[PDB]
Amino acid sequence: RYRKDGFDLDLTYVTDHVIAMSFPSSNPIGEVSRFFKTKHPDKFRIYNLCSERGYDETKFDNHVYRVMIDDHNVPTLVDLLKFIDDAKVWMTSDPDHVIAIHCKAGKGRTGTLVSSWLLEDGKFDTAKEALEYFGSRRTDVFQGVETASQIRYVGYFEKIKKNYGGQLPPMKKLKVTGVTITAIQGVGRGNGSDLSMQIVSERQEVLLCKFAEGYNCALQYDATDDCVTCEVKNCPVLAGDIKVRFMSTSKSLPRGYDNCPFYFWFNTSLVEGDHVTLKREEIDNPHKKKTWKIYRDNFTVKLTFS
Repeated sequence: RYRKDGFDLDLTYVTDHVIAMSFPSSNPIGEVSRFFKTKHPDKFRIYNLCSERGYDETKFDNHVYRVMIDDHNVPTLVDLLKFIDDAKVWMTSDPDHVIAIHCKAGKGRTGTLVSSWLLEDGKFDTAKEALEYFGSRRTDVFQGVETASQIRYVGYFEKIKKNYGGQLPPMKKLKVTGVTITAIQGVGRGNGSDLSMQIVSERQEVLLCKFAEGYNCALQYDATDDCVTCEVKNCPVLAGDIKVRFMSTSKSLPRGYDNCPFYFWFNTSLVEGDHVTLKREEIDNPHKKKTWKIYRDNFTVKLTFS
């Protein structure tokens, strides 16, 4: 909460030249507008991260760069890298240039980008430390952002800079052929029969599996091992950023974010070998401690690929 000089904004200097803030709305817009004309005349660039809301960009002299991000989701890796390219040019061409980033609460989407920016600028060596740092300033890696996928996408940026020269890795395309869920008991009906899995690529559903009925799958429940294994059929070739959503017909599995019990993003080119396994803290929704009597410590989701 910034107070000085007549302004009263939800607005924070993450560094002297990096600002995190809330939605400039109608923080009232004319005041956010006044603040920048007053404190940073001609030296600001605003990044609106909301896929869902825009505003009068003219209150900021039309220096607003848009990144379309869903609430509780992530930018495309491409948009993330474009953002970093754009912020870098602007930051490095004038010592007085300042960037300000927001969507709604200046929390999860916002932390995904400033944390990446902090890595690009060399303040931190690792995603975890940039994340903990934005956490300090805007309330632990989960102070930094809201979701595990948001954490993975900062990890993705780190790995791009360290292993791939600051550019996108070689292209890999996948098909999902299997899904495996451990510690199934207590999750829904506890045997996988209430679940279905949706694969989303470029905002389109690209495959739906329904476990009990064998809709694009075959379900196998093993109670000895407290797990379910599902053969996945008819997966189209996947490429880029993929979101995998699990839904449930069951009354006692709550929906967390994104209107489903649990979900996750990954990028097909950053997958290693034949599979990706996610621990509980690495899945979106089970990562929240209020759900740990449902998703126990050995709850995992594995996708198998070919």
